[PDB]
Parts: sequence; C-alpha cells; structure tokens
Amino acid sequence: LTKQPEEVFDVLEKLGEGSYGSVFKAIHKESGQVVAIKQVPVESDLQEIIKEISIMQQCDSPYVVKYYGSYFKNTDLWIVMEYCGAGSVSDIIRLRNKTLIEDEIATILKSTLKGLEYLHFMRKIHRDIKAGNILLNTEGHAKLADFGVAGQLTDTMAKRNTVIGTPFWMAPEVIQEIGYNCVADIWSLGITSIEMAEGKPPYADIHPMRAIFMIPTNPPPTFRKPELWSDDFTDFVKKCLVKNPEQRATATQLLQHPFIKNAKPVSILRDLITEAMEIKAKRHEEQQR
Amino acid sequence: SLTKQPEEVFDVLEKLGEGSYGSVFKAIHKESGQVVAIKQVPVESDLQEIIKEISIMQQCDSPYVVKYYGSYFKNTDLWIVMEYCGAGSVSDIIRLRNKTLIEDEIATILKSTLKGLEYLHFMRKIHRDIKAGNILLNTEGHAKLADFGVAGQLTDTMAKRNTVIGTPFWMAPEVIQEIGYNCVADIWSLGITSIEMAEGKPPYADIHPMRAIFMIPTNPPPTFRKPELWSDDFTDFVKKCLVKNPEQRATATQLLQHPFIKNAKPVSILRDLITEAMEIKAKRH
Ligand SMILES: CN1C(=O)c2sccc2N(C)c2nc(Nc3ccc(S(N)(=O)=O)cc3)ncc21
Ligand SMILES: CN1C(=O)c2sccc2N(C)c2nc(Nc3ccc(S(N)(=O)=O)cc3)ncc21
Ligand SMILES: [Cl-]
Repeated sequence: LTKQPEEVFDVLEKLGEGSYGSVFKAIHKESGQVVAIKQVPVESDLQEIIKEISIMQQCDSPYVVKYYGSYFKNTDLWIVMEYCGAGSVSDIIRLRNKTLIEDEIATILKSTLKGLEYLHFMRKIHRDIKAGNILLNTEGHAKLADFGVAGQLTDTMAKRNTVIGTPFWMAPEVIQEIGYNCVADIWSLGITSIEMAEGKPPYADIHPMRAIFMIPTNPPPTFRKPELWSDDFTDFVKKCLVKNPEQRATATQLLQHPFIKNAKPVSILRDLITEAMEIKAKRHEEQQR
Repeated sequence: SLTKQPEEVFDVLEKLGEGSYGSVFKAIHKESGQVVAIKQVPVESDLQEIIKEISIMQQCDSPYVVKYYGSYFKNTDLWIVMEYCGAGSVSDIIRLRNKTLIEDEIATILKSTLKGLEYLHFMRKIHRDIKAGNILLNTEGHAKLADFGVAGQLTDTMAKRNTVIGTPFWMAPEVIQEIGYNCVADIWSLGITSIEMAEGKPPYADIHPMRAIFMIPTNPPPTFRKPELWSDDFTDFVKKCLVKNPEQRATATQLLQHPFIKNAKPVSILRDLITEAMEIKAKRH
C-alpha cells in the first residue's frame, strides 16, 4: 500500500546507539507491536549494512535478535528489529550503578552461550560481543544483538583474516592477523564476564589504539580482585581467556562448564530488571519536569 | 504480518521487463491481492545512488508519476516495490503491435506525459532519461513517468547540474556539452521521444551511440524521416521541443498550452491500441 513510514510506525524516544545509527523505540500501528528501529544515514556504507541484515535473516533463534523490515524515510535507512524491554546488560548495569553478582552473571552468560552456540553452528562470527550488545527480555531472556561487524564462514576449517570489533574485547588472534575461527567470540565473552563483574573491561582506562597493540603481547587478563570471585567463575573466565585459539573452549563445551551448569533460571533476573526500569522511568519523569 | 518473510509477503510472477539497475517482475501482494511491479537490484550496485532515486519517488504525489510502495531485502538483493501499469511502456506497446503510433494517440499520451513533467519540474527534479521505454500506460490508458534511476534534484530552482548522464540518443545537447543544464533538458528528450513514437525508433537509432553522442551537440535539430506524413501542428510541437539552445526551448507548462497538446482527445481513444497489445501479449504466453 502507499503508506508512509510514520503511518506504519509511531516513533518514540531513542533507546540508545546502534552500531551504524541511533536506535529508537517504536510501535507498529497495525498490530500494536513494540519494535526497535535503527536509523542509518545514506552516507554510511550500505554494502556492509546489507551484509549485516542478511546474517540476521539467516538466523532464527530465541537468543538472536530478529530483523523484521526496512524502510526509507527522507534519505535514510530505517531497520526494524525485535525490541527488548530490559535493554542492554550494559544499560542495566549503568542505571542500577551496581555490577552484577555471580549468580546474575552465570544466568545471563548461559543464555548468551546458547546464542553463541547457535551462531557458531551457523558458521557466523559476531565479532563484537560485549555487554552493550547483549540484550535482555523483560522476561529476562538474553539475545545477541548488533551484528554490525559480523562475519561468515564457508567451512568448518575456514578462517577470516579481517581485524575488526571493539578493541578491548578483541581476541589476540584477530589482532595478530593469523586468521581466526568462531572461537574468537569466546575470548570476547571472557572479557565481557569481567565487564559484568567489574563494570568495565580491562585496559578501559588506556587509549584503545595503544591497547590493541598490547593485547597479543600481554598475558591473559585477570580479575582486579581475585579474592572476591568464586572458583567456578574464576576457572570459567580462565578458560575463556586463553591466548591460543586451539586451547580455547568452544561454546558447546562452556555450557557443560560448572559455572554455567549450575546457573539459575531467568526468573532470578526479574527483580534486577524491574529495578533498572523504575530507575529509568524516574529519570524519565524527572526529565518531563 | 510485521515479521513475515519476503517470499511470504509477495508472490512474484513473470518478469515484466527491464528497468535501470535491474529487472522488473510482476508480483501480487498476498494480504491485499494488489498488483505491484518489483525491481530487483544487485547489492554490488551503487546503493547510495539508488537511495537517491527512491527518495525522489517518495517526494512525488502524482497520477502522472509512478508510485513507490517500499523495499525489502531478500538474499543480498534489494527489491523495490512500485506501482504496476497494465498496458506497459509505450515502447512495449509499439513493439507488441509492431505499428508506430498515429498522431491522435501520440498527442494524448504526451499530454499526460507533459503533465507529469510539469509536476516533476515544479518539484525541481530532472528525470534525465525520458524515452518511450520510460513512459508507462495503465489499463485505463493514463500515462506515467517511470524511471528515476538517473533522476536529479536541483538544490535551488535557479541551480543547474553539470552531470552527463542518460540514454545518448535522447540526450539534450546542453547536457552532452559540459555546460550546465536544468529541467528544460527533459523537453529535448520529450521531443526525441515524440519522433520515436512516430517512427518507431529515435533519430540516429541505427547508428552507434558513441558516434551519435558526439554528433548531437554539433548537429542541426532532428527532423522526421518523412515529413510529408506529419501534420503542421505535430511538426511545430516537435520543433519547439528540439531547440538546441536551452534558453529558447519551451517549458513544459508552455508546451501544455501548445495546440498539439491542447487539441488532444481524451484517454478513451487510446482504448483500442491498448487492447490490441494486451491481447497480443496473452497470445505469446
Ligand atoms: C535491536 N536493538 C539493538 O539492536 C541494539 S544493539 C545495541 C543497542 C540496541 N538497542 C538500543 C536495542 N534496545 C532495545 N531495547 C531497549 C530497551 C530499553 C533500553 S533503556 N536501558 O534505555 O531503558 C534500551 C534498549 N531493543 C533492541 C535493541
Ligand atoms: C514500475 N515500472 C517501471 O518502473 C518501469 S520503468 C521501465 C520499465 C518499467 N517496467 C518494466 C514496469 N512495467 C510495468 N508493467 C508492465 C506491464 C506489462 C508489460 S508487457 N509489455 O510485457 O506486457 C510491461 C510492463 N509496470 C511498472 C514498471
Ligand atoms: Cl538447558
């Protein structure tokens, strides 16, 4: 039908920043469905975006964010994607201003691993795994998001030579330029675990360009305070943060791991999520005044 | 629905024809059953340019201009959903019949075409590829401008574009010369198109395009292959369109007031010509 994008979608306040554009809350008028729309400038390189969109379409999982459609308004591309009420793990940490406790981390990580396992089965590498790109259901289920820099592998033994991602979370092999597998994501997950636990990635204080050079050379990162963390969690991170890819555990293996195995159900998350929202609203209500 | 797969949303049928940057396929919207024409564009193609084409279509709201319904991504391809015209392009109509258009048919088509141009120019956009191929007829016989692949926008109504683009036979002299050109450039194409409808091909058509492009700026304005057949009014109209200098060339609005355009019969006359083409088309199937 000849219906404009505004006719189709009623657009609310911007949620946050997507990899290529800001992301906005929106409603689908015909169904009353809530969706997230990312507005991308025409200036941005489209070919890369099309590739990102294709990967999302290929994916069909509860742990991966769905792509619904795209529209053109003015001279911009709007990409319509599944909406997660809770927001990014990073957002939840920021609103509460409290880092996650181990039980929360384990439950979230377990869901993320199931998502990674799906992507990996599908021979795709996310390449940007970080807390910001892990998204939560109001129900508290976790999904992988923002496959802006994601890559595809032809075969089990195929590798990618491209160096891309967010530097703090980037695998050393990726930096080394040897070429790498899906396993690169697993290292990134390890940095993320630290991120949830301590609220920032290692080397966060140093400039990203300086940091990128250091990572291959340096020994694997460790908790700032070892004393605080449990044996299972410490091991799980230790396993993720292995410099040499062959040594590093797969997502399938990790799910077997005790820290993941004993992880509590998504319900335990609910109070934390509720708090994050109420904090969000108050800031919103304060914003109205 | 909102999350439905691209195959789910649209049923795609036979390829209608060829449009710039891709090929156009007949499709049926499953929800409404409405019929649309969808053009499939390669990812490797210059999307930034394509986005520009789509926005121009969105900006237009005319009976005389083809309508943009939306786009979707399947595979790596970008699919553009556009209004479907049953009659097809004038070129299709000429080709299927194998008969060139009579004066009465031509004037009626031009009037709608001129009306479309007048609107386009009002919005300060130059189509830049006006040809029989790009003029589309619905079953009713109303005519619409179709292809916006090379279409250009003027930042200011005063402003001009130096870009050299289009299909070479229909190209205006001002464009071929690197001197700046505006909306009036379309009118020249309109003149070439009128000849094309009468003779079934453009002037120089049997000649090589590179050879022709060089000639056009230097050369005298084109004339009917046999002048005897054509009327005084049609002859004058073509001459007004085909003026080497942009400044002395007529505006679309001026052309609408022109006698050949003014005396045009209603679209109802077109009915016999359209029917024959469609009837022919079914038989070939
Ligand atoms: C689809 N999507 C994304 O791709 C990405 S990737 C990085 C961020 C996003 N964003 C912004 C999103 N935020 C949401 N939902 C959501 C819900 C609440 C909030 S909050 N913390 O401002 O209340 C943010 C995002 N849902 C989905 C996304
Ligand atoms: C939207 N559109 C176009 O943009 C353009 S521009 C140049 C060509 C087109 N095409 C291919 C089209 N053909 C149609 N409809 C249509 C219907 C019948 C036939 S025919 N002559 O094969 O029976 C051709 C096109 N409808 C629309 C188009
Ligand atoms: Cl399970």
